[PDB]
Amino acid sequence: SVYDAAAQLTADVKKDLRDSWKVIGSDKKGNGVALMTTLFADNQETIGYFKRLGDVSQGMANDKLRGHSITLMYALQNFIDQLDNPDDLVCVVEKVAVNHITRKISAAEFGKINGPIKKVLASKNFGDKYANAWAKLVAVVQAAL
Amino acid sequence: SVYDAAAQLTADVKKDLRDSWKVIGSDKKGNGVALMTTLFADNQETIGYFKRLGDVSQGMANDKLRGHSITLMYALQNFIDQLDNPDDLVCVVEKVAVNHITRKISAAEFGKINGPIKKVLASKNFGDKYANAWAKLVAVVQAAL
Ligand code: HEM
Ligand code: HEM
Repeated sequence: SVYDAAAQLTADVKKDLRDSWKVIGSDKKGNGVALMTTLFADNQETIGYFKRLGDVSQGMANDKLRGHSITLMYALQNFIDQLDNPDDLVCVVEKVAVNHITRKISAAEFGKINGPIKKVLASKNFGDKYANAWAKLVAVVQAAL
Repeated sequence: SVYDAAAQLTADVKKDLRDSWKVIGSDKKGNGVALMTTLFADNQETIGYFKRLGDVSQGMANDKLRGHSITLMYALQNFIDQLDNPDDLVCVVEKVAVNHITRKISAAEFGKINGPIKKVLASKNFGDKYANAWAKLVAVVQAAL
């Protein structure tokens, strides 16, 4: 299942992920927090999963939130670095999914991160072409949930 | 406290962490697994915490262990990248600590990673000078458990 979703990561899709990531991933703190704040803004309900973070409206100034956002970017950094070896990409995606399964986060719920990503990509001038590429990466994780 | 431990990361200590990581962090999969396998060999008692990984003796062949080992290396990557800003290094360390606290991993238990790190370092021509620099870093996390 996860392997089949990985099959969707074609040569062109991978090229767009590595290219857009060369920019998005150059500022993990900034872009990471931008992602989380956009998620909470567009889907206020997802906040119910982050009670441990406290006052998330403080954004960047919130140490717990900032700490979480930076760590999230390194998960994506991990996935991007494993794009050329489906075997490693899968074992890594399944590792990440473990804790989200325990948190009772469905695939549909996880998919809500697509909007935030699309917006963050556009702030850097990356059109739908890149947005679709990333939706395919998120789909690999969703296949594991 | 974690804040006083982070202050222990002096100029030369940070330089030694960067120089050694430049080599170690080159092969995250290889060194990551060597690290986990050495831990299980020198401290069989810690194996009980990794029941989910299955037969840990399979090493590289065990997909779960490989997924875990790689991800671990990205956590170290994260720490290294935050050495410039103590504030960010702290929120990132406390973040990682959370799940370990939930697993009831004590500071003393966590410190057992120092042995494996020293060995991997030596296998790459990095002696006591660097092993101690990493022990300092590890202590930062120990101060948050
Ligand atoms: C691009 C997608 C995402 C990535 C790469 C990602 C990555 C991570 C990582 C690496 C962690 C830290 C390790 C762990 O505890 O599992 C984490 C924590 C967490 N994630 Fe995800 N995540 C993503 C999306 C989401 C979404 C959409 C939700 C829920 C709406 C979610 C909820 C959580 C929660 C509740 C935590 C714990 C936060 C805390 O209390 O510190 N994640 N995630
Ligand atoms: C360099 C030292 C270490 C670092 C940076 C580190 C980092 C991590 C990371 C990033 C994860 C994945 C995310 C999560 O589930 O929280 C993890 C999982 C875990 N860590 Fe640590 N860890 C280290 C040492 C240890 C030690 C010494 C133990 C045990 C004595 C330990 C026990 C665990 C366990 C049981 C898991 C869950 C594995 C699973 O079920 O997949 N860790 N660690």
